[PDB]
Amino acid sequence: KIFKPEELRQALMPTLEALYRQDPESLPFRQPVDPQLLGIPDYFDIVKNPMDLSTIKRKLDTGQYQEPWQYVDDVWLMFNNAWLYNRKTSRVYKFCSKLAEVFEQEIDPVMQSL
Ligand SMILES: CC(=O)N1CCc2c(c(N3CCCc4cc(-c5cnn(C)c5)ccc43)nn2[C@H]2CCOC2)C1
Repeated sequence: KIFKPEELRQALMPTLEALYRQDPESLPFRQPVDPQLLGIPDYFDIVKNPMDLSTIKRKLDTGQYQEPWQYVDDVWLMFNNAWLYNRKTSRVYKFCSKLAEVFEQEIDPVMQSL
């Protein structure tokens, strides 16, 4: 079907806010990865399509999602990037796993409502 921009925003923005509310777990994901600042210059060799919470928020606010699954795909791109780049023992990897648990919990009832 057809989704209006504000219908998508009202439904999906709370699920994004649920990720931001995870502290410390959302902190590595709030801004685009800056490999030079972080000392990890191999990042863009490994992660070809970067994604983060700030970019998803902007796309939601600017109507760049036409369907809910496009938003879900970006959130999952952010997760899969972090599980790919970071080691299983690292903070970022474990924080990613926590965010994915929280997102799964919140997005399910929202998809039902849409
Ligand atoms: C998402 C992702 O793939 N990244 C690539 C790797 C990475 C990223 C962060 N960042 C991003 C800036 C904010 C941040 C905050 C924390 C934090 C805050 N509070 N606590 C308890 C932890 C941890 C990591 C990060 N560091 N590194 C590595 C460099 C050395 O450390 C690990 C992002």
